[PDB]
Amino acid sequence: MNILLFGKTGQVGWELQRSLAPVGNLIALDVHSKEFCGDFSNPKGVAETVRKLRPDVIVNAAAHTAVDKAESEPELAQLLNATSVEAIAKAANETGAWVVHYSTDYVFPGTGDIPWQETDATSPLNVYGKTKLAGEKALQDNCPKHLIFRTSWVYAGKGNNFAKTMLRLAKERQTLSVINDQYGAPTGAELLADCTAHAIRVALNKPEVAGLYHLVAGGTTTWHDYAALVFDEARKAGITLALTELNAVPTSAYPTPASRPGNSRLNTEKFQRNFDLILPQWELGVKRMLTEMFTTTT
Amino acid sequence: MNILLFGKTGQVGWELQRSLAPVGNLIALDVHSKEFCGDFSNPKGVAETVRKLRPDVIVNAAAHTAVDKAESEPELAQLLNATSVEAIAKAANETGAWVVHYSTDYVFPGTGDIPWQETDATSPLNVYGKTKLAGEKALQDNCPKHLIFRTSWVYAGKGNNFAKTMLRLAKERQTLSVINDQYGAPTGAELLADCTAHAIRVALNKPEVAGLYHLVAGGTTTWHDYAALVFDEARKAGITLALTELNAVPTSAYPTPASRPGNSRLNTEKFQRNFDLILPQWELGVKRMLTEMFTTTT
Ligand SMILES: NC(=O)C1=CN([C@@H]2O[C@H](COP(=O)(O)OP(=O)(O)OC[C@H]3O[C@@H](n4cnc5c(N)ncnc54)[C@H](O)[C@@H]3O)[C@@H](O)[C@H]2O)C=CC1
Ligand SMILES: NC(=O)C1=CN([C@@H]2O[C@H](COP(=O)(O)OP(=O)(O)OC[C@H]3O[C@@H](n4cnc5c(N)ncnc54)[C@H](O)[C@@H]3O)[C@@H](O)[C@H]2O)C=CC1
Ligand SMILES: [Mg+2]
Repeated sequence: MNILLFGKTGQVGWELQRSLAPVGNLIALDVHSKEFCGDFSNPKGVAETVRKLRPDVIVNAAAHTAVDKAESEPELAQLLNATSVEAIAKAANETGAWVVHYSTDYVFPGTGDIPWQETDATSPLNVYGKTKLAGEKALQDNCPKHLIFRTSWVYAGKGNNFAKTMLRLAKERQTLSVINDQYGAPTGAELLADCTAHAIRVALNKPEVAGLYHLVAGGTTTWHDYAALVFDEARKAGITLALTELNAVPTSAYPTPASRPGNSRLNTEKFQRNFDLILPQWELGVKRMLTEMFTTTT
Repeated sequence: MNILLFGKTGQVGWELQRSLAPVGNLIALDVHSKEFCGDFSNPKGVAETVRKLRPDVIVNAAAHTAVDKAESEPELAQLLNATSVEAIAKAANETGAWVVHYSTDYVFPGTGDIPWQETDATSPLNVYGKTKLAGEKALQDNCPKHLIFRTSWVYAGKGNNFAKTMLRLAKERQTLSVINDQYGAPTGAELLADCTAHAIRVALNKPEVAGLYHLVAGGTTTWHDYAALVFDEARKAGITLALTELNAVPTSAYPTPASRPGNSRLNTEKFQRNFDLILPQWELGVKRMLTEMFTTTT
């Protein structure tokens, strides 16, 4: 069967290019796709594309993902995180195609301790969350063969990521400051991509799995504890670090235009039992990307 | 369920560490595994390990893979490519576990033009092939819940590979010589790993899929044409190359201790229809590993 992937160059998209390749005949698009429209600024054009190809499955990894900039341009975000999602949803539903789509925990507020469930009420704390909410609701109302994967703290080894930015700091600096009161599970693009591939093959066989899912690596940590592991990992690999002092700091002390939740924890029991898949502890995925970065035959 | 992977540090193994992680609880071993035996020099010890854990699925990516050295030490190869495969097979069969195992086209002779099929007769041209034959036959006779994936020209982006070795040459040299009369499909460790993960999930549900499979990327090329693509890819990415002259050369003109087949072509229709998976053209996988190597955020 035919699979159409939008957002092929993103973190998750680049991993989907790999994961979806054996599952069906993959057509991978992004914004610059010359010979096919992959620019979510043209909701009608991504519809046309979806009519032009007729896919059995659409995997959407494109989005407006700069949360802070979104506050300054809620319009463009709306277009990318909702308008084009509806346009692709309705078109998907013209042909009975499945639509796979990623969302975010920014759809919930904040209240430490408890992991959010799919049955929990939503009240988006910032713009990103809002437009993405509009996006999943739109998918929900226009295209019943869907899989929405709500995720959080996504990283990949290709391209910039938290680990790397922190490592640049740790090379160039002696003391460093990082949030220790935001809680979640760093989730690999590898894990996302692979789970998607399997979930597609179930859904084709069991249409009842359609719906909304929480999808993250297991466990929970904070940015400061995440950074500590990265530091330690790098010390263990022989990366010399200028860094001598690592201090934990509250969220508030340093500005971000759009608010971040203190509680990005997500319960993923729904996904685990509906797909019979395992979601490994967050550390595995991070240590693996760190090794790949450190043992770079080159 | 529990998955046990031997050969976790190899090309295919490193990709299996990722691909198998959502499929079940993964225990990943290699030779140096301190707290568990993963050294195929101790066939009884890998048996013990397999009894110590009781897996539902065993994925074996460990092997003696230095074909030329094998001619000088057919004994050690036998141990790694057959003896330990039988020991793990018989133990697998004590508990009804599935055994997944990789083999090679070196199991066939040579006769250009036609792709080898699973129903074709085998006559191994070198030691590697022989011990690996002993390995699959042993698996075949001792453990009926098996999946043998015969593959060829395997590469990964981590660690040394043909692309890289060639690129080192192309940086340091002006003229280069490479075989143009050996035919096959370079097959990515990514493709291998992902197909394995899916094939496991079918086999658990449809035990009749058990058996021997040809598994390679589609198409066919030669080392010289493969190297040309790598050169071109790198020229397209801005890698400056000293290389000015690229000459095709026959196999014979330059020595290898163990013989290489002129015909590594493999027909993979069996795998495609039994698993309902797609096997993409070899170029995709190579261009992707090249991009990852070239766009190395670092
Ligand atoms: N990155 C994160 O922390 C998280 C991401 N997610 C979701 O996961 C999904 C993937 O995220 P990433 O891979 O991190 O995103 P990314 O930022 O790496 O990738 C963004 C993708 O959107 C594409 N894009 C940008 N503008 C576009 C336009 N005008 N038209 C079409 N495509 C355009 C980019 O080209 C790229 O392929 C998105 O749904 C995202 O909202 C969810 C939770 C957190
Ligand atoms: N590499 C290739 O061109 C091809 C490989 N294959 C098969 O694919 C499989 C994987 O190949 P690669 O990932 O390329 O292999 P590799 O050479 O990258 O990995 C070899 C693996 O065997 C392990 N190993 C070596 N000695 C061991 C010992 N004494 N005990 C336990 N493990 C030991 C290594 O530690 C490593 O994990 C093997 O079955 C191989 O024969 C098949 C066709 C071609
Ligand atoms: Mg990778």
